[PDB]
Amino acid sequence: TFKIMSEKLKFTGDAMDVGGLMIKNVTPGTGDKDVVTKGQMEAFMKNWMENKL
Amino acid sequence: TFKIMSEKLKFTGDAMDVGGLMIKNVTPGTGDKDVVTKGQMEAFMKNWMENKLYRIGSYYITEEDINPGDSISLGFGSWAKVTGVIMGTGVVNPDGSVPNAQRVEFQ
Amino acid sequence: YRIGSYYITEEDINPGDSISLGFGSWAKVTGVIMGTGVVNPDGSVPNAQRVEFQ
Repeated sequence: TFKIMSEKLKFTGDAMDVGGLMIKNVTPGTGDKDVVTKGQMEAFMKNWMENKL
Repeated sequence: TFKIMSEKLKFTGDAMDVGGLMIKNVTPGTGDKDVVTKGQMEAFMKNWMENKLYRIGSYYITEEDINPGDSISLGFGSWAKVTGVIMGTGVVNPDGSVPNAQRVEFQ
Repeated sequence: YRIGSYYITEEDINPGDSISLGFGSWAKVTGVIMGTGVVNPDGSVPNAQRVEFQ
């Protein structure tokens, strides 16, 4: 962990990682691929295209 | 911090966070519940729930109900909406009386 | 077919800003019937197809 960040040497705006942070567990904050699934549930099941639409 | 940093032990993909990050105010990246509100307003205020729009549903619940989206004021609509047009503009109908249509006029 | 009371183009910044917006005349009729057929219910010959002018 320490050695890899040494070659970075540019972390000034906090993390600024070159990856995509492909891991997270829960919360409406950092968004995983479930945001798209969450969006279509809100759009179809309960907000826009409700039952009998 | 070192103990919890060693506790996760799964540092392989650079950062490898475990937390949920519940301290934010406004940023182009991580967003609080405000991002949910932004999506709904775009889809409701100007996207789907347009002013004077007609919505058809099998449930007898208003759009402001807890079960429905629960946003904006919902009003019942009577009759259908037809685009403005003049009957017999091209004289296509033979032996037909010329009909006159008034814009924004209901009759 | 999309119906809205706002005089804003579908591609405009105020509208959804996607797809091409075209004026639509009359109301959309479900494909299966065309309306007036027979005084006593017998049914006339309906029309079908999309974009077809008949």
